[PDB]
Order: sequence, then C-alpha cells, then structure tokens
Amino acid sequence: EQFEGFVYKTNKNIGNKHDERVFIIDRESIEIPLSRDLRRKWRELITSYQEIHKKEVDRGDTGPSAVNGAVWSRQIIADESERNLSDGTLCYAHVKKEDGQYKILNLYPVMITR
RNA sequence: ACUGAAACUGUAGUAGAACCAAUCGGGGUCGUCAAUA
Repeated sequence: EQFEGFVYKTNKNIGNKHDERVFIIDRESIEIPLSRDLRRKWRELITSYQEIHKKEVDRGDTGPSAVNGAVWSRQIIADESERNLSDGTLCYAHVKKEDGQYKILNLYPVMITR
C-alpha cells in the first residue's frame, strides 16, 4: 500500500525496540474536541516524565540505568515545549467506544505508557 | 551734655518594671523504571 503521514520517532528506549511508528494519515481519520482536561493531564504527565529523571539526565546518563542498550525517550529529554500540547503535536490517544462515540481518556507519548 | 555695674537656666530625678527563644517531628525505610514486539 501507499500511505502518507508523519513519523512518530521516539528513541531506542528499550532493548528489544527495532522500529519507529509512522501515522498513516492517508486513510481513515476521526476528529475529537481537545478538552482542557486532557491539556492539564498531558502537562502533568509530561512533567512527571521530565522531572523524575532530571538528576539522571543532568549528570549526563544517556539512558535509564535499569534498561540496557537504551536511551532516554523523546518526551523525557525534550524541552518544556513538549509539556505544552501545541498545534500539530503528535500523541497516542487512549480511547474507547461508548454511547456510540469515541471517548478519549488520555494522551500518551508512548505505546506502553507511564 | 556721655554705654550702668554685677548675676552659671540651674537644682532633685537609675529608661525602667513585667516577659522561658520556645512549640511539633522514631535518623527513617522497597519496587519501581523504561516501551514496545
């Protein structure tokens, strides 16, 4: 198939990780209102990612001590610009179907998330 | 069409009486962290 879209390149965050993912915008798409609730949740979650390892990042560790062959995930080393959910920022959305509608629970920077 | 003279603003009087630098706090202890394939 031929597709187009964007690449959600994070980094080699895990030792078994081989691939980045790219968002096949060429096809089906669904738009959902961005509430202020999801905005604060993102900022709080991304603050958590960036603050938790601040000591490890500042002392110059290239990746988390507990996972070998791996480097900081994009959201951790990214700036506070990442912490603000600005126009065209890429995400994973945690979603379910209810009342016949796609409810969105959270926005997450990675597949298996904090 | 003759300058008055002479005279300590001084004497007595404790910036002091009362007031707590003090109240609370085991030098203690477990699972997280990373995200894909």
